[PDB]
Amino acid sequence: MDYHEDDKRFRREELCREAEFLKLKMPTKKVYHISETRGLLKTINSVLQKITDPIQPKVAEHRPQTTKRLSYPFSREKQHLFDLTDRDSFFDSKTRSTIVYEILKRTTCGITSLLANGVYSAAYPLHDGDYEGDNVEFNDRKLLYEEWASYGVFYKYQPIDLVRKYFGEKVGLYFAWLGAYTQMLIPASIVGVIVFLYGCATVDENIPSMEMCDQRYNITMCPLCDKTCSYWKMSSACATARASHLFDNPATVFFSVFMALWAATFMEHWKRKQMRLNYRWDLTGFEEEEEAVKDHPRAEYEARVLEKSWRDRFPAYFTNLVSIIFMIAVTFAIVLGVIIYRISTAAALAMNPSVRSNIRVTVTATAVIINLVVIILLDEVYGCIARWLTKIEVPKTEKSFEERLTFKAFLLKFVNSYTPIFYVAFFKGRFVGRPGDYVYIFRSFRMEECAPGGCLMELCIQLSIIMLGKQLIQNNLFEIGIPKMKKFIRYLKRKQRYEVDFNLEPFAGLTPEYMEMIIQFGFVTLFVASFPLAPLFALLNNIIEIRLDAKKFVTELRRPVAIRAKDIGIWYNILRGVGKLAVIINAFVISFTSDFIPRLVYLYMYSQNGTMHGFVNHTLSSFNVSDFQNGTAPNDPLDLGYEVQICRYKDYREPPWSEHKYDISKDFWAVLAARLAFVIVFQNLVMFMSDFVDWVIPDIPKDISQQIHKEKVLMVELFMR
Amino acid sequence: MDYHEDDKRFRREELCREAEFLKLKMPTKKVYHISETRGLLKTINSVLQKITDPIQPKVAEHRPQTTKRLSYPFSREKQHLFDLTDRDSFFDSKTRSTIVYEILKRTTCGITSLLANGVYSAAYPLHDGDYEGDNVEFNDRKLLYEEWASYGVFYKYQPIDLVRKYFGEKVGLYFAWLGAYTQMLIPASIVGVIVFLYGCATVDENIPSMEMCDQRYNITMCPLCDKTCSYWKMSSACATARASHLFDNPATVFFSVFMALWAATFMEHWKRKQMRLNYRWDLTGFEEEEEAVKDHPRAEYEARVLEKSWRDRFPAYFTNLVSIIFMIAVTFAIVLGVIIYRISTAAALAMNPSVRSNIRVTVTATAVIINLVVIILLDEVYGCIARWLTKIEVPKTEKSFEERLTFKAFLLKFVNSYTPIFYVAFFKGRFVGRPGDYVYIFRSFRMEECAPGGCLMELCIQLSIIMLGKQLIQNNLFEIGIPKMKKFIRYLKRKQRYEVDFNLEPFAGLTPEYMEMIIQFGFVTLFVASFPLAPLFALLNNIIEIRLDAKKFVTELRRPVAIRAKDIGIWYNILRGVGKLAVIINAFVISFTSDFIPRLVYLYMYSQNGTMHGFVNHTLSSFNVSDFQNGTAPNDPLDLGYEVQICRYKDYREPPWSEHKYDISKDFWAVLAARLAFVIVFQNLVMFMSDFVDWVIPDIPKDISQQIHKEKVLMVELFMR
Ligand SMILES: N#Cc1c(C(F)(F)F)cc(O)n2c1nc1ccccc12
Ligand SMILES: N#Cc1c(C(F)(F)F)cc(O)n2c1nc1ccccc12
Ligand SMILES: [Ca+2]
Ligand SMILES: [Ca+2]
Ligand SMILES: [Ca+2]
Ligand SMILES: [Ca+2]
Ligand SMILES: [Ca+2]
Ligand SMILES: [Ca+2]
Repeated sequence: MDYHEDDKRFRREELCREAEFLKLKMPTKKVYHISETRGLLKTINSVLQKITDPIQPKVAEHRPQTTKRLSYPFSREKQHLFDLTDRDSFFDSKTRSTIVYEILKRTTCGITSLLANGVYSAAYPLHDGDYEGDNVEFNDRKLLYEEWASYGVFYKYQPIDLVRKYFGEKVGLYFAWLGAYTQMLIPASIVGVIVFLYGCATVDENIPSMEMCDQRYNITMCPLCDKTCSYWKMSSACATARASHLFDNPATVFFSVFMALWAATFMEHWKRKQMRLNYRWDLTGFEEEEEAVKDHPRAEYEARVLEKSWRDRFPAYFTNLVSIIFMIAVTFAIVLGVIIYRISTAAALAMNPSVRSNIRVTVTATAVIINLVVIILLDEVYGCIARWLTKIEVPKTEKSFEERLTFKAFLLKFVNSYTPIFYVAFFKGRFVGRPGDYVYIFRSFRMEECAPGGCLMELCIQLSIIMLGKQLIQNNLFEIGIPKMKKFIRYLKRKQRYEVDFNLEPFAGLTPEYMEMIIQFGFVTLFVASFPLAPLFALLNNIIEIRLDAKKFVTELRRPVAIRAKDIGIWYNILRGVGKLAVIINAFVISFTSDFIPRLVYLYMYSQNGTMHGFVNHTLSSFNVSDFQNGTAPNDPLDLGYEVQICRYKDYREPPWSEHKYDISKDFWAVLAARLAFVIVFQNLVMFMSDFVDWVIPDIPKDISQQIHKEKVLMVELFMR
Repeated sequence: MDYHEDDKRFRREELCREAEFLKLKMPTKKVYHISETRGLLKTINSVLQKITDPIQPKVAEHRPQTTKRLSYPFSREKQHLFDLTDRDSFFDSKTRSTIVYEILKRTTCGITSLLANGVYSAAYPLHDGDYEGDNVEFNDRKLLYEEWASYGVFYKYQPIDLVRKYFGEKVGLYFAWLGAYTQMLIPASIVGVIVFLYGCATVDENIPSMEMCDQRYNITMCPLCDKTCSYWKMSSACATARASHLFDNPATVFFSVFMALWAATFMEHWKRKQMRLNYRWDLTGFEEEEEAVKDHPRAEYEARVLEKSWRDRFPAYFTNLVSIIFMIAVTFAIVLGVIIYRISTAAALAMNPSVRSNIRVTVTATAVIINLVVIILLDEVYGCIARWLTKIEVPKTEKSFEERLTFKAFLLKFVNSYTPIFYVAFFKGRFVGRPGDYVYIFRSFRMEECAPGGCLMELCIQLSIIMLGKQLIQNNLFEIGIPKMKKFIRYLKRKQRYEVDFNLEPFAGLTPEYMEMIIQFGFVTLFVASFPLAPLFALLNNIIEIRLDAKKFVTELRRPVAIRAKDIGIWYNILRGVGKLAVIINAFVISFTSDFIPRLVYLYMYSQNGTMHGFVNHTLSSFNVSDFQNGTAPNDPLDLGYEVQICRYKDYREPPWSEHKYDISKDFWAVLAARLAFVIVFQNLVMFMSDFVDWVIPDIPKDISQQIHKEKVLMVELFMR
């Protein structure tokens, strides 16, 4: 109701008696530090905490606690450790909670140790009040709800200063990074939409697509499966080629280069914005060299080692390596099983009406749904096992534990999210053989063939499904519904502020949010040469996500402790690494799965006339149907208006009427050399461009540096006077 | 003789009267700062300078001047700004000279401005005394001469602390970097010698070299020139192939990878050593943001702009770009002229005894000598023009001027030093055509053909000549003789210390020394896949160079002002960039000029038997001598024991008895694809390995950080007590 209580100790109301004694001595050991009050609740009982005014300077002066001073050159209050202040209430409640948390966790007895032991089942600060109500006291929580956490203010700049003041520099840094990411995604989305519009405009005049779509010509392709399917006409995939043209053209290559430059520019812009926010909030980077607080399990391990009698973690490290390798192998095996799923389901379904008319979408849709559900469960399981792996290695400090767990979880999430996309982009229909000599996995299954029109369309469909159904629909819906579902379950199985805050969901951390954003960034950067509009989908998802996260923080979760951070941490390194890998991934996508290199090679060496006419005939090689290997020919030749004597396919192999029939032709080697040369040139040039963009743009803006120098001069002048 | 004089103003003894007045007011404006004495010399007159004891704390306290304090935990005197001291003589004479230089250059009137105007023709501090003599006072100069500057102490560690104390942190940092470079080059030299020994041992069992050396077989090669030369037997270049085998093999590829890793490790080791030296000497990185001293020409330009009425340097920038492009074009044109030199000289010489028996060495030796002399003169001219280019742009501060001049000079020196080597390695005999269709430069000259045995041997010979005759013999001899020559010229056209120091050569700077070392590093790293023993030659040159530079500093040059530096500066960035480019250069050398890829391709696709037999026949293509283009056949067919009907050559072209005779074969495209794939794989893997080496090794050693933390704790404890 009405008080100034600064923290909330919560314990299970009642060996049971032995555990009760532990919580009777900790408050006694902090009686002279913090004055508490006991609340005899009705359900589980709860304990209040209060910090007195004199204790504030004693603990606020233990470490440098900058506070805004009186002088304000250029309307900027000076931040000084301890110069002069008054009114005995200038501390923000977040700062009071942070000081109280320092007092609790610095005790010898530690709040973390007893929380782990289970004597205390909860501990949190309180919100300033209710975010919604009738004529409420006009707290900062309601201000954030109305001004920042509403879905109707999705277009306006977020009050980042108020967010940092209420929740701390950590959540504030996360939201500032999210806003900068969305703002940078805006122009990239515009350019991608322009590229897509250019492709749509040019699709009608595309010579290869027109040649593929010509129904006057009769081009018969070999079957994509042994006996389930038969010969198909090249014109049957006219829509696929026209759709594909919108995703591979010179505009797409230009957009890939533009997105590499955009990633570099976004990195530089985030560096500058982070420096600006540090100058605005706090620039005291001096901290203990991991000597502030030590991990209690680490302390117990050290005590055990000393009682018995670094580098003793080797069995843990080997276990971590083995577990990670096993996880990656399991993910690859699940991908292989999904591959085997599509082959068996397609063959069985065709043997059965409407089922044989929708074999493509029915097999692909069910496979996609199965993969998405399986990898959701895999993400949960791998997060838990990464928790365990980081626990067993026993990091010395909490910061190292968070660092290593974040690295492991990001690696596992990267593998699970990008394995099927990498497979479809590179290795889907590449390792098969000629129609007379196929390759079978487990000598029972023909592995995989690209859909009529190439595997680029499949990659585009997969990317669209992943970034719309999963990242935009399923993920956000799960985020909204999981806290509500758990609250409803808890309910199934006036009021004081501490009680209502206790009913709120505990804060989990910024790791899942950063993980989602980094995965989306990887989607935007790694796969953009073959798929424009990825920045547009990311922009829409981020527009929803800013308000979703703000609402979750304001209304659902408990108030975090609001510890200090000046950097996003390992996430910047992860972003830089993903951006660096995006250059190689984009180069390989353009060279091997884009079909752009073969068109250039044909135009500049085999065109003769100098145009693109005859490219489809050039890329298609003839095969004699009589050379099928006794059980691979179509079970029922359709015989639409003829009998197939020679079926066409695209492998760059010499014709049956040659001495070296079905062997790799010179055109294959020339096109492969062109692909490799383009990969080399693209990678080197894009890396040089990114390095140039990094080098030209200064890390710290000159204005911030000059303002810092002027502030230091003024502060030293005041100090000596 | 005997005094404590701390600086030496020197002026031309006598508008002349107007200039004399300028030097009469500067000492008056510093009478209260520095007490001078006038020396009425006999030749040109000279002025002494002295700084009093009270002025030392006034100027030493203007900026943080750390001095070793009394406390010494772990035998380490504490470095503090101003805590307590005594004896009134604890300042080193180098520190006294630095303080005096600060006093002189901070005056408004500035010593730099009047030195530029010409009123003062010289200004320097004095050496502690004579480095050699009979029962001399045992100064630090003689200690450095005996202990560090002698050629007989080439094997011992240099007294880097004494060098830094006498000459300052700048020369000390240069010499520490040189010593670390030599120490790192030692193991690399050992591994390279081992690789060379492996090649020498294996050369007898090399199947391709044995096949080339077989005199039983009769393989006739097409002439390498139109009419000057005739058909030659493949066995005539047996020595060339055997010598080449020592420079291209799996050991050479392993050594290229090892040298990439070694460059990364050397960068990390230098970073750690630099941090250690900073901790030992000075860690006060706080300095003015280019606000300490402004360039006098920049001030004059700003005053002119303000009187008339950033980004006004655009005509200067355009001039700089045009001049740099013109310089690079001139260097490339000189390379082209050297190319045209060899063609014309070879043809003319053969038309003439002994001349026709030594056409190869005579043409190549004279061409190499001409190129070396021309590029020496080019280096001098380009250094002067880079001086002018940096002057015209008017850098705001001296540090920016030095930075930009160093960048321009390094770029020009890189171009001049590496243009011929790059040409010989990549573009020498690559752009010629088939024997029936050659390509002529200016339609008068057949451009260039690789010597019998490949262009790898020519590259190895060029590298050996460059790193032995030029970098080791010519460069060191010129360094030793130029100061002696100038001193002898000055002489042709008891004594006080200032006079003898005046006779000494003025200090030029560390830029030429760093430039030589960086060029040698580029030689060691960029071209090492095709040439082992490069680290060995670099190690020998550095062993000579350490003592040569020490002797030059101790005995020849005047004592530098000994300004402070904590980093080598732009040279670290240049080294990192050269190392990064070395990966790509090594990959291209291995793939295109090493002949390693074709051997693998033949062994794994065309070998059949699985061995290397028949590789030489595979790489050689037949040509019908009747297809010469009417003036390209040999003028005099030698007819040793037969008449040539078909001459062989290596171009991967189909034989005359085929329908597509002389066209590019499938083997050419396959080998090109293999080369490009190897380039991609090598570049990516080596970049990842270098990044891993950088990431694993911490930049600052933990010992230095913990010692700094302990020192800070002790200092704060003493400060509060
Ligand atoms: N989404 C999606 C997928 C699509 C398509 F985009 F067209 F719908 C096609 C496809 O072959 N695969 C997809 N996911 C896969 C996972 C493992 C193996 C193959 C996989
Ligand atoms: N040194 C050296 C050179 C050698 C060799 F090593 F064999 F001696 C061979 C060679 O063709 N060239 C050399 N320098 C060149 C500069 C420009 C053009 C060609 C050049
Ligand atoms: Ca989401
Ligand atoms: Ca989220
Ligand atoms: Ca930068
Ligand atoms: Ca030298
Ligand atoms: Ca030198
Ligand atoms: Ca490092």
